[PDB]
Amino acid sequence: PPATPQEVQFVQHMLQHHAQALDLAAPMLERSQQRTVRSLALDIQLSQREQMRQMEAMLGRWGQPPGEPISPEHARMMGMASEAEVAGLSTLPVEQAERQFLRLMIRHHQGAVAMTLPMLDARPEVERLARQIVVTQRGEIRTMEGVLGRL
Ligand SMILES: [Cl-]
Repeated sequence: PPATPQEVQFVQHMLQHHAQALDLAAPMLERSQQRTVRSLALDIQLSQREQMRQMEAMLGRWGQPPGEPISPEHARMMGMASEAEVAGLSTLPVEQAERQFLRLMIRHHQGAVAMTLPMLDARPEVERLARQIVVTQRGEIRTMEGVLGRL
């Protein structure tokens, strides 16, 4: 049976949501001199990309396009960083940019969890993906909260 419109939209939106994690990590790898922050940024890039590859494959199998872009207001509700917030990671003094990176990525991951919980009650591969997203996001949030506390 084909993926439902809700399942298709969920994957389309999550693929774009995950992509932003890469935009947030890039300035840390460019600017931070903290091995702690750099290590964490790399790890999040790798975990988000693994899930993006799964989402891309799903959309390909379903013969569904990528979503239309998310609107700024709706991106904000999803916990995504605004245009300005992402730019701050490149323009703010580095120590402030590191803290902002963690705050933005935490809020980002909280939005991902909140988008995903309703999908736990779905087509098996979507349920599996949803569970993986929630587990991974929650692990990374806990690490980021620890790092933010130690900075
Ligand atoms: Cl990749």
